[PDB]
Amino acid sequence: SLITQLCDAGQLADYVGLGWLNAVSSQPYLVQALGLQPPPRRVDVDAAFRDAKGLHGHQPWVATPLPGQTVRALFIGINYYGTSAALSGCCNDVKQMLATLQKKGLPINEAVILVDEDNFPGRTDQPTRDNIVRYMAWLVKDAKPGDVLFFHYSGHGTQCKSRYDQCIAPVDFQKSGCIVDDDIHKLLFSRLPEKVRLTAVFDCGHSGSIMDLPFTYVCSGGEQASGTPHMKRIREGNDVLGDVMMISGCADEQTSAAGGAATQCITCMLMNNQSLSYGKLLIETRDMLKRKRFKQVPQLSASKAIDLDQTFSLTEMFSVDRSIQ
Ligand SMILES: [Sm+3]
Repeated sequence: SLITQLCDAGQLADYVGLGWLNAVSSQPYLVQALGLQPPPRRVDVDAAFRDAKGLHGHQPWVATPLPGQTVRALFIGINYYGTSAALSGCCNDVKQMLATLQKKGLPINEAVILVDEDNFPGRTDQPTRDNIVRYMAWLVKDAKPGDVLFFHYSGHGTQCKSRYDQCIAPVDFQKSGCIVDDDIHKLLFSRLPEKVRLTAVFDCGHSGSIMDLPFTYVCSGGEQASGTPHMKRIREGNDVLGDVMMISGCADEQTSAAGGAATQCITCMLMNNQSLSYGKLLIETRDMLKRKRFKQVPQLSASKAIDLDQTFSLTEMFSVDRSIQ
């Protein structure tokens, strides 16, 4: 069962009530580039899954359960307090993400929140290298047909040397090193079975990766509502069985005549109440970003060529655009 009354397990967090939807900054914040990193310790997926066996999340709010589906979620926000790598807006991104999901009544069975902000209601643990890795394995490990997964990262993205690649920096990166995108892809995407939907939001400043995903679409300045966009194949081969959807920000691909963009994109998308298609919704989001003086335009990437005429959702399997090979 899912907890449906506030008396079941007692009082649950009202994140909207704490002002996390409308009373926090939804403006860009500055992300200073971390710079080149030494080579990371590569992920041992077996150890990751081993270390994930004891772990659980909690139900963050009551909502109406979706029949035949369970929802699990992992949220990671890192402000790197006290360091030269300090960021002002990453844990705040998680705040808005959490409030937006609540406001929309996404019925999450178990959530894990890894933030470095003190006294953050519902904080599970610190976003260390070992916690990010093991909780990533936690998120995907019990995935059965019908399951819905949600992943959110706000923090530094950077490049690191190989023994270059894109990588994200845990709060303890100084001591434990970064995590390469190859390993994130292997943990979070590669192990999903068929008929499992995942949405992953990566809000990391500069490193606008798409995590080795085969399909992408960038909603650049020249796209119009009265156009018909399609995803493109940008990588040969595919190791992802499940339905993975990734939201991130990149530089405009239109030829010309930092922090918080990916989070505004997915929150604006969700807060739009009118059941728009991926395509129409991305135009509106692109306009919102330009309005609020974001550097980035929205980028949708996926493990299949999504028909962008399909309605946007967090819970549904993809309708495939057969015209994309
Ligand atoms: Sm890579």
